[PDB]
Amino acid sequence: AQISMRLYSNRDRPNHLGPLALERLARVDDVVAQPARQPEDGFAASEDSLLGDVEEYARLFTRFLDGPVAPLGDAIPDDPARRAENLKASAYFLDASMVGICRLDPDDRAGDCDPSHTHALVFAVQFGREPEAGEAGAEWIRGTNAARTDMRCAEIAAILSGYVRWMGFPARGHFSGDAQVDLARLAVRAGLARVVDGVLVAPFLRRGFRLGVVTTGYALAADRPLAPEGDLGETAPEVMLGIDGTRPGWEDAEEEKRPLHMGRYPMETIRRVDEPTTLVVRQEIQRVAKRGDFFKRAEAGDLGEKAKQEKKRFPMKHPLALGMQPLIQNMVPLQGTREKLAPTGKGGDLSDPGRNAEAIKALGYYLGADFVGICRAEPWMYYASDEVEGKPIEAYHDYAVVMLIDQGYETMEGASGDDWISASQSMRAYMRGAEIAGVMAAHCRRMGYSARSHSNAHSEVIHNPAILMAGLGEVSRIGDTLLNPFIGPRSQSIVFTTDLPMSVDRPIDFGLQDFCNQCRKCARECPCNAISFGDKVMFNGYEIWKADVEKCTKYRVTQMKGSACGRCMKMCPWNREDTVEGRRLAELSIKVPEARAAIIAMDDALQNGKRNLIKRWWFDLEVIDGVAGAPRMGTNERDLSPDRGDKIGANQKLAMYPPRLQPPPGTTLDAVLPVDRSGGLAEYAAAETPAAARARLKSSA
Ligand code: B12
Ligand code: SF4
Ligand code: SF4
Ligand code: NA
Repeated sequence: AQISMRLYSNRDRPNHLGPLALERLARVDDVVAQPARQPEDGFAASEDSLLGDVEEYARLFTRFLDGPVAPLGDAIPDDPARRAENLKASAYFLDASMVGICRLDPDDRAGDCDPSHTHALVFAVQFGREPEAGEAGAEWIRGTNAARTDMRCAEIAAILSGYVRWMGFPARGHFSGDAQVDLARLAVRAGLARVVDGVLVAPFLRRGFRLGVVTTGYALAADRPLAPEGDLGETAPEVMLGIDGTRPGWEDAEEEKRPLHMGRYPMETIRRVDEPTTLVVRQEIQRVAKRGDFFKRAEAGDLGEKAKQEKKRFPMKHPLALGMQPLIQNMVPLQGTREKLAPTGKGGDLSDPGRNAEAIKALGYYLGADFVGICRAEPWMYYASDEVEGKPIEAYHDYAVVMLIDQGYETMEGASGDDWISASQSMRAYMRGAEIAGVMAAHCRRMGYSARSHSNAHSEVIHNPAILMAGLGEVSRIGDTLLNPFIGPRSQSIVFTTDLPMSVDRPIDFGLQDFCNQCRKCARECPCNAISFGDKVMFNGYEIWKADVEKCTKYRVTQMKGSACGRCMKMCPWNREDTVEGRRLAELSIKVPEARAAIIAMDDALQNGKRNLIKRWWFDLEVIDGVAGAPRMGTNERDLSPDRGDKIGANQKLAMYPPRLQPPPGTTLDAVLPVDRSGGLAEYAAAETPAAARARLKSSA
């Protein structure tokens, strides 16, 4: 039994308070400043180590600590208290461990800092868990924590400073690698740390931490420093049990009992199988032109004029997403190599693939992944041709390292799924995963093993079969999304392929096929009816619930009451809170088939998927012509929808686009292939049932 979960829900807790119970700490109005440095590692990092890679990505993010400042619109809220809450929530959303605000005095902006800056958003990121000595990959990680954590701080400072700049206010990010103000001094004044023997000590962050700061003239309500002496209250019973929905005081200690390479969720308790729960006929799977990605189809005109127009901006309507974009786009040149590499003898003992897998897994979790799985990168997982030159893509690497980034339950529980924070929920997981995989792929290359990552911005593999084969999800009704037994459908994946030899994981079986046969919630709640209410079909050689990717693409690119859409992730019953009750309801789903229908039905009865306005922390801002304003057309504020009735699965008719109905390999964005919807509808009426496939396959056995 895993006992580290929260006993208490955070459903009434606003996001600006964060996962720690900082409001229950002893505070005073001021404290006398005193010299102090940030926590540093206990050991130095060898040439076997990560260090050079996390320093490169910190240097990349440094490029975006300052930037162009948008014109001021008329929709930025005035209240410094609301601004504070929104910015603090923004920082926690990007996984700041601890956040605070303080006023800048003249002494701070007397340096290179812009002198119009009056306020500082201070935030700390806790050191990562490191492998114990003798565990695989320890020497990859030992002594890199300050730079790994500094990278993360530089990332968050870059995004948050750009978010404020896109709202019309000059803002500059600061971290150890590039600061114009005294970080430690502001960490104390903002109430994140105290000083002990000249080193910062923060409550709750027992592992050490590193700092980032965003200074700005954007006026904010300030916080107060910690009581400089004596017990702050960190172990009070309310904090220890986390009654307000916060991190239990025992969770750190319980966590450290598991090996780092196993992750935080108990995937070891999920049944493994040699073949996936759904049928995969490799000899019948054709490789798809990357020009068949319907975003690429929309870009090239295949879906009409409006989809073409909006393809570039649809996920970048919101200033927060616009803060992430420079990082997303400029990480692409660093994704890695396709040519074979000579082993360089760095990295310690790489002769045990079982140990290499553990080290890559430990490496992922250390860098902030939520799941890691390894499978082998089969040639049919690669696109046939790229979309820009049309040239063939090679199956150049042997293995795929697949990592899931949780999109975030609490933010989505306040959102509609298709409102102004949707694309920011995708894009956050997109850049965070691209970061992590860029760093790991780079470290594989340092060890002389070709490695290349595959981002939202540039992938040469299709993630979904790798998510399946790595045992991170099952085929779900949502269609082009796989569902994980602990975080449901609430994930964005990042992959990097490599030649580094690693033991592969096996597919998982947690009963989801039988569960989805009894559930229609995501299908019922989709704004454009893109999800199938019917049975699974055969599609390009594998069994799948085929969603209508044409309808979904047009909705995500074109709908004007939000930025993109991910509502089908919010509505699934497996989208649950990380509480004892939530894990138990998942356990029951997995272990007790006779209870699945009751859980499916009570998820609607208890009105799960209804919006929680406590959690609506973001501003509704649409950028139009480079200026952030109120939304032109409004804001999706959807709640639970009703029953399409008993016969919908027989009457819904969707379009599918297997390779036959796609642009052929070699086609480029320079060509236009209007989507053949009538053929896609007829195609899907004609699809083989998975049952017939198994019969037909059996006769050639
Ligand atoms: C463009 C795109 C979309 C498009 C169109 C996809 C399409 N079919 O053309 C629309 C615009 C449809 C889309 C929608 C969403 N998608 Co999207 N999509 C992409 C993207 C970038 C490319 C798809 C592609 O490469 N070519 C299109 C061709 C290959 O499609 P296809 O032949 O029909 O095959 C699809 C499936 O059959 C599956 N697949 C392919 N081969 C095999 C083999 C087996 C055995 C199985 C089981 C599945 C499988 O993968 C393809 C996904 O489109 C990928 C990122 C990536 N590199 O995979 C994600 C991605 C697949 N989608 C993702 C997500 C999260 C979404 C959304 C929920 C929105 C969001 N919050 O981001 C919705 C969900 C829609 C749904 N009903 O499932 C995630 C899925 C992660 C997961 N948990 O499985 C991905 C992997 C991005 C990521 N990095 O996490 N997006
Ligand atoms: S299938 Fe597409 S349009 Fe429908 S809810 Fe999911 S993301 Fe939104
Ligand atoms: S909403 Fe229901 S049918 Fe859809 S993926 Fe989730 S469990 Fe499966
Ligand atoms: Na739910």
